[PDB]
Amino acid sequence: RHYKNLIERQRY
Repeated sequence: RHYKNLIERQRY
């Protein structure tokens, strides 16, 4: 269901 990592990390 995709990897939200993309944001999950940019917000870190």
